Amino acid sequence: MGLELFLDLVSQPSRAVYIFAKKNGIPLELRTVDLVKGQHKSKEFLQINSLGKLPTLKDGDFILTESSAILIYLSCKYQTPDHWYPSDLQARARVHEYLGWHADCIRGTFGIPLWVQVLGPLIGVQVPEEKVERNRTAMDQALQWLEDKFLGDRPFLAGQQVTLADLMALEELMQPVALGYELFEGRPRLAAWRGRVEAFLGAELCQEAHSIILSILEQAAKKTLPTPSPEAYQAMLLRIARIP
Amino acid sequence: MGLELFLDLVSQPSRAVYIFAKKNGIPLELRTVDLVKGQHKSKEFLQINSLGKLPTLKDGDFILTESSAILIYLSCKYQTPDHWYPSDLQARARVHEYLGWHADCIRGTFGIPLWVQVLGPLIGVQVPEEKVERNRTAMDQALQWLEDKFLGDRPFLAGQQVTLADLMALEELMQPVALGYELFEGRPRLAAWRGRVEAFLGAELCQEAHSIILSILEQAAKKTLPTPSPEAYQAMLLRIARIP
Ligand SMILES: N[C@@H](CCC(=O)N[C@@H](CS)C(=O)NCC(=O)O)C(=O)O
Ligand SMILES: N[C@@H](CCC(=O)N[C@@H](CS)C(=O)NCC(=O)O)C(=O)O
Repeated sequence: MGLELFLDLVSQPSRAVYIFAKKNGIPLELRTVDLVKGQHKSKEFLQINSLGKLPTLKDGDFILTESSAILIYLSCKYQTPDHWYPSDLQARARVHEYLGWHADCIRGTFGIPLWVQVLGPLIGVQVPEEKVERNRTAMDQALQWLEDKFLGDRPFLAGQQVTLADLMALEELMQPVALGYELFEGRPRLAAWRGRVEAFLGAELCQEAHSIILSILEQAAKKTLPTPSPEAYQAMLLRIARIP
Repeated sequence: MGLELFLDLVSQPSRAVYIFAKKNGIPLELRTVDLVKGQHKSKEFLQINSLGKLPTLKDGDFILTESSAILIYLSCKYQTPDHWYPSDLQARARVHEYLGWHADCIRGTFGIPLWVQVLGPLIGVQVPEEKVERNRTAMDQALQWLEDKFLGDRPFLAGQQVTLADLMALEELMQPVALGYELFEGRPRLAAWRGRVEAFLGAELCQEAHSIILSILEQAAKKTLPTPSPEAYQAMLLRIARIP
């Protein structure tokens, strides 16, 4: 089986998967890949995943990418609790729906702050104020939608109990926070849903799942951060180039 | 049951779903919503889907959005052929993985041309060349990935037979084409994959699923296009504002 999971705990979709696996207690070989360094671009890694993206899971000689795909697969193969990924048609539909919306309106919008504050200047590139602002108004714009649409009255985005949907959302949301953005400030619903999940995941897990990222802003200050490889240097420029 | 599907055949995720339902022959009440007009923003529609996005399906009093979520749900509830959404763990994982990647690298990048050429100017807004270019190089950049990563040797992105993965990709791909972008030009693998799918879907269905969009560029020239409502006008501004 081997079952290895290549990931960097800085990447949020990496934490989401790492957390699910850990909490459900699934044997996994944690394969660290310094993203900031450019290891996911190493010839060796590309031999594992041509896309050079994290996280990617290798079960046997079957390599799979995409936290969602991974998360689901994992959940299935290991028959983890159903509340996680309900077999109920209506219930699972609600999960998928959020994941879809998540990829459209959450992923890629809530990761920008790290670029603006860390990765961006790491290679000398400074993000234009316009986008920096445009980004944040975009964020809360989406935080609200998330709040009264998915969260609404219920306790979770996908329904009545913690679900993959939550693990993704919060992990993705925690990034800006780790940079000093308190998106929960004036959103009791959010704060409460967050506090809820954190509650269900246990301080220990979360306390370690995060660690890396809440420290990063510092290694940034103190220049502990590694110099990106040219292959990562290029990927970085691309991503920054697409921040609207 | 009622089972109604609100959609505009201009939106690609709308076609994808409309096609699947049609091809699998699933009773559905086609509920047209002039996107360009701004009907998906009509107080009435919002009573149906707060997000004001298309397509959305209403089965009973259970309203669900997101083509993927929809597609899957539909496929399940109506026990349509398995090749579509394989129950095989490894096989379904491959689907999900593409859908994930699709939402990241396909959706939102291949729809831009219509904005640049149609919707943009429709409201007086002209898209900057930079982005117009940046966009296309981004497109083929992704078309390639798609080509040698998902399509690779095999006949389909998700595996050996047509799958939701394909229905999404091609429907999303067809847009730029409909505007005059032949993304299949120097990509036999693609063209061939396309030709294959088109083959499996039957000229009739596809000939009607498209119609609307291949004519649009003209109603644009001839000014047949409706004046967007201010609620659509604002939506449009936002989207255009996020074209990097
Ligand atoms: N949709 C994928 C996206 C993965 C992704 O983009 N990961 C980042 C780390 S935060 C990465 O590997 N970036 C480098 C690259 O893709 O070139 C998922 O959520 O699993
Ligand atoms: N991720 C969703 C996106 C749906 C979407 O953005 N649809 C467009 C039509 S092409 C729309 O409704 N735009 C108006 C808006 O969202 O304000 C899906 O693919 O189902």
